[PDB]
Amino acid sequence: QLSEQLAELEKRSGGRVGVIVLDTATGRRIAYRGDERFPMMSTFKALLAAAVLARVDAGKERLGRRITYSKEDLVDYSPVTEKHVGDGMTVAELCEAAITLSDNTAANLLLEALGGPAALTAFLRSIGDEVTRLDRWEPELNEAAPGDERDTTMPAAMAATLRTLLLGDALSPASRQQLVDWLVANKTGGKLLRAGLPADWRIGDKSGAGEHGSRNIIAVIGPPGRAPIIVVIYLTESQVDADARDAVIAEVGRLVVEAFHHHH
Repeated sequence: QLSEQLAELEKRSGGRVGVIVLDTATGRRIAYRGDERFPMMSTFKALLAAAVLARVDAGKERLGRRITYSKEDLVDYSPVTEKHVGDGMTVAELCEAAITLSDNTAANLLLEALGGPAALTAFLRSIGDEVTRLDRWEPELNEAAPGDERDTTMPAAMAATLRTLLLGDALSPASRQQLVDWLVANKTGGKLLRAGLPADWRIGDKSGAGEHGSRNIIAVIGPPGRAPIIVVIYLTESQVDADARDAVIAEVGRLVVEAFHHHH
């Protein structure tokens, strides 16, 4: 059955696997290690953009505000921000770069505007997420040390938080649509879930990678004629190489989505 398939993939990986598939209309789920902690890595950028939009909703932030910065602020993996030292970038451009190209300096600039990792965590508490925590900046938050609860979530919490943000009322309708639009425009990690879906299925997603053999993805998927589903998949402490880790996430995603929809 499914749990046996996942345990076998987990043992082939040498690591820990966590998954939630959640029906946003019914709350029905497939869960595997749903109550354990895993590192968020770049999937936190989805929550960061949500927090920014919530500040916009409240009149405390402006998507057109231009932020300036220097070459000395750039960290690893900053493909967009490294091009705009001279002219700056708007909050919206930074949100877009952070989600769609996983730009790390863009995430750090938005985190700074919010007030830091503690301010993002306080936002998540404010919307009912008691578990998820951000402690560090990019790229240190990708360390994924075993047993380290910094910068982690639980799959069940991430999925429920995404349900609240994308289909609840924590954000205005306009901010909700903007957040979906950025996730739909994501350009990295397409091997992990998008490659496996029919072309008429809608998907917004954000992937992450880290040390200690870690890889993950979060997604909102709209099947035709169906309520959207939230998929969150984690792998950490894995012992296989980067390509095998991608393949593990992809096969988990194939199995769990099929199992969820073949609920007959």
